[PDB]
Amino acid sequence: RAERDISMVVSGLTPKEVMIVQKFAEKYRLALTDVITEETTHVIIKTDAEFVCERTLKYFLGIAGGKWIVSYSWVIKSIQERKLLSVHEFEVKGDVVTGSNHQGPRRSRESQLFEGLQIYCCEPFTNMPKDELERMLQLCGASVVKELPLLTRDTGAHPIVLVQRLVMWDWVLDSISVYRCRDLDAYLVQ
Repeated sequence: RAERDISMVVSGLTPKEVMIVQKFAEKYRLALTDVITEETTHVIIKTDAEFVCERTLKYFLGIAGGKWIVSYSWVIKSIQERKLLSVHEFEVKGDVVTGSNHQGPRRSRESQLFEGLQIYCCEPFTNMPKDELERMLQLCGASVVKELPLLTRDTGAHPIVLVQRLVMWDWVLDSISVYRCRDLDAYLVQ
């Protein structure tokens, strides 16, 4: 059961912690990039003691792609053991919103969402850029709607318009966080 060469990305880490991962990578010849590429296999992110992390773009992109989401602690502990530990016991269990009982990273990883849905991101967005939200959507199988009306581009699926038919974007984050297409009703603004 041998596979893929390890290429990591790092998330939610302070510059000092980033530097600690950079040297750790060199010591074990682990690839490490600044942005998530096609080769990315692991997203190393800061977690509390319960393997719960902060919601970041890479975390969502990580789950969307069924990647290994690993606690920075895997790095700190494999450094004090002198050996390259297995990532398994350090897999992120959830984020600050989900808590640790749903194990979304693992569910997404082992099972590998918006298949057959027509979704449009309405320009005004707070946290992340419209460009990356659409990237996330495509990764989860959504038919990303670039412009309204759909005209000949229409698949027949009643569009979902993500904001701030009309749905809060948190619907996307929550669905990815627990790797489950959530019920839209709770997120409709209109």
